[PDB]
Amino acid sequence: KQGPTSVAYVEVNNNSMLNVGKYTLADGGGNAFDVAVIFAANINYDTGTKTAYLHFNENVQRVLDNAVTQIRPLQQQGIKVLLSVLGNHQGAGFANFPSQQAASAFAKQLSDAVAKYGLDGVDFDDEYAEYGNNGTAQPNDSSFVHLVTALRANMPDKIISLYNIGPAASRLSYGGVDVSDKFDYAWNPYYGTWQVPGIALPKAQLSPAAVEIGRTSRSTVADLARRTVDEGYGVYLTYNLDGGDRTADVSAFTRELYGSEAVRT
Amino acid sequence: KQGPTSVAYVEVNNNSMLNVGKYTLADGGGNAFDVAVIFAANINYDTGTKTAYLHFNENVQRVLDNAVTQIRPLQQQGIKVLLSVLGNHQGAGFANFPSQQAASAFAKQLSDAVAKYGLDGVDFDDEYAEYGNNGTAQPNDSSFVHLVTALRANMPDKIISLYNIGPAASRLSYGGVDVSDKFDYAWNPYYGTWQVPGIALPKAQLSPAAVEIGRTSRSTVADLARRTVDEGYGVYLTYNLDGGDRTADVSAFTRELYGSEAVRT
Repeated sequence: KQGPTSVAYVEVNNNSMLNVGKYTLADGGGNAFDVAVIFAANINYDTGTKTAYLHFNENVQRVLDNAVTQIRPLQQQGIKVLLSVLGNHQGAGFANFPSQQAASAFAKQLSDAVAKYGLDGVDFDDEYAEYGNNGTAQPNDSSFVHLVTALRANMPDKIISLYNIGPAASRLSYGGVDVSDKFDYAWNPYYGTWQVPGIALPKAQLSPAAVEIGRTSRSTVADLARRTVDEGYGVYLTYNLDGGDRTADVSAFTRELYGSEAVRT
Repeated sequence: KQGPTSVAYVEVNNNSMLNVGKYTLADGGGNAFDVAVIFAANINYDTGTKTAYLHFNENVQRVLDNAVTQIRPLQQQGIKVLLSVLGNHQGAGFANFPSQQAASAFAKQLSDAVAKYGLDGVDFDDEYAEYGNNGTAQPNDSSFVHLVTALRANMPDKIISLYNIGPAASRLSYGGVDVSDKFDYAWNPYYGTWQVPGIALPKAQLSPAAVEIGRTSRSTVADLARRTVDEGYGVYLTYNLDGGDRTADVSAFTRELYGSEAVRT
């Protein structure tokens, strides 16, 4: 198995994390997917105390509580498992924590969950935060820097990634500190398109291609996988693998990334 | 019961539409809520044929199929029931239909569902469409105008509303036709804030206030309800009523809108 790291996002409200493990390379026998992401936990906002807090809906909680059966098998098979976090429409986002302390306390919340559930990392998706809702503040220039810096420190050995989207994505440097090097991956959030993330990570850690399995055309899936290889990028983001027979969709990119079609079990 | 029309959005993936009916005015005995919205159906995109189509997840389908038990009781009690539609991250939105025909065919899809399930109208939420995803086109100036014009015609007697947000919201006039007068309501999409929609509807048809039940502070819920009355607006948007005991949250706005506290049954 030689080739770009492929990622699979799974919407746990509707599908099992286990499906990520059913796809292997017909030739290699290796995993078709290298990283699986639990989509997604939330950053809620308590209007009473004006504080953000981490929240798991019952579906996310359910998979976490069943790590032995929902996550362990993936990890034993070699697949890393991250927990994605996104701001709801409550007004709290990754770019509007009022201070290092506010930012640091939430970082601690993320670490304690990773440690507790034995996850391999955290993924940031500043997509629907809706800054200003419920009296929250608009983005500032230090919130994200404080957040990431604190998170990297709490867990120096785990993966921290981010979708290249939203306010937070463009606020990577505050004062004289740039947190770009603190991330392990960055991916294009626009499915079915090619868009090189503007963040300073080496090509091996970037995913300009993004596809939605079962939605984006197979021809487009294959062209973006080929383009990833041609241009020398080392990551290929995939989104929304469900429980149906997606073998053709998967093969569309494994042929290009690893010169092998895929097989479902 | 005299006062602004209050609206309740219910996320059917997690809660019953029926809860909207459990709240009545302690004094009046009238409904605490006048309009209930099923949140939400989707506008999907078929990349094979490059056409948008209406999609109901199993939860939305489940409530529609059970109209006799999930919707009828609300309507018999006097509550109107709308179906909200939103563009996924598939690339198809209300502002990017390639022609009157494309726009008209989807309008027909919405009408046939309203007619089939005996709904009282459609609500447009151009919030997460992600124009350009999967090869779709960016917004244009006629898509929405064609869409609404066609929809109003198919169902001249039903409610058509929209959240004041996204590309579509600002593309209300194409050529010499303005569709603002074709809408019955327009609401602020930003929870916990006051923001008068910029669309040309009379105050009686506008909701500058928007709150999320159980999230936005009760004091803010009460202040925005009072402000609605002070300034003479006739609608008050509420979002995400669940199955818990939200009596205090509800009363926070009924006291202001109708001079009565609410009661749950």
